[PDB]
Amino acid sequence: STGSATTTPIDSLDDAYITPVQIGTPAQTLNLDFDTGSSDLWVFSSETTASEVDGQTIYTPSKSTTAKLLSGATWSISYGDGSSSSGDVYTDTVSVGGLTVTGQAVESAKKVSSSFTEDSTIDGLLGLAFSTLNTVSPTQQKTFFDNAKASLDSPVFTADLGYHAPGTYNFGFIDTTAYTGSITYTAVSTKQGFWEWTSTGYAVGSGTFKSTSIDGIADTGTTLLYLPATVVSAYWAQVSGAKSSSSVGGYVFPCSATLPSFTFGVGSARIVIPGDYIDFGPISTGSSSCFGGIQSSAGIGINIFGDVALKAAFVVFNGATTPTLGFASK
Ligand SMILES: c1cc(CNc2ccc3c(c2)OCCO3)ccn1
Ligand SMILES: Cc1cc(C(=O)Nc2ccncc2)c(C)o1
Ligand SMILES: CNCc1ccc(Oc2cccnc2)o1
Repeated sequence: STGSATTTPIDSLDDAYITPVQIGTPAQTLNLDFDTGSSDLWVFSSETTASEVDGQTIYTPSKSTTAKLLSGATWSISYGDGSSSSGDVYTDTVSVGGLTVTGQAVESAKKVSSSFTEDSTIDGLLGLAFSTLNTVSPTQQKTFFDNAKASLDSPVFTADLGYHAPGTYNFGFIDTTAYTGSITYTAVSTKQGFWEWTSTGYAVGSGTFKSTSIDGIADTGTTLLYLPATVVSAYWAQVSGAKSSSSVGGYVFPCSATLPSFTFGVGSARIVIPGDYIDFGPISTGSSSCFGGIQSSAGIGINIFGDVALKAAFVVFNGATTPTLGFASK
């Protein structure tokens, strides 16, 4: 089997991407944030505290003839940015782009933090990291990909995120029309539960490539590119007026600037992020200071190849017996 679904930016800055997902019988379609950095499929629901729902579409398990309470199971998750959610668990039929899993754990939110309530466009998350990170207790649950894998034509999914435009998540096949050149595959460590790999270096604009190993994770659920402070300083030093602002929480730059590109290495291959992908617009409405899309990972504890990086590439998440990651230009 295969599946193919379009993923769409939630706003004009590509702050996150939503993909329609069918849950239950008859189908209830919710727009979920596919997150290769976490491993829980959770949704706003008829159980979510009413004051914490503000425009989201909710899953109502009592209206699904295939929903079953997973008795005694609870979940609770906190993401790197301070947001969080928690609740109980159902199993139900879940379909993405024509690919169906029966008995998928659908984690129903009883509580969500304020930034989830504030994102009316995001009805929940669909985790695509390794199932060892799933938070369901006392019986840990598998991701949608993990459950689908044996039925797929090939044990893979691909992320093809757009810049200011829709893109695609495919399951079970590699669309050879969606990228240019060849796909370069690179080793993955699953020891922390992430799609963790080592980039071979970077360049800023037209500058010479610096060969240096940068461990990090491929994370579709993180907006920005978070890299070591040395790398980030070298980037922003090429932008007149750019500075790290403690009050804003990162590097800012004059909105009048045209930004240089940023290249990262994948083996001997190179992925080029155009400068415009690094512009996250005014720090507050009407400001002429703009927020940078490359930020320091110092204090995160891990480097994160988030949407800013991934949307410059066609990315293969290869879930073969030994997982690997593939990157192609597009
Ligand atoms: C990246 C972007 C966002 C939301 N967008 C956004 C845009 C500009 C900003 C911002 C946030 O926060 C800092 C000030 O400037 C949230 C998380 N990562
Ligand atoms: C500003 C913001 C970020 C998030 C958010 O969900 N973070 C996030 C970060 C990493 N992985 C998954 C999710 C929210 C609700 O608001
Ligand atoms: C959470 N409300 C503020 C807001 C609007 C857009 C964004 O940015 C997001 C949202 C979700 C995930 N990652 C980044 O934050």
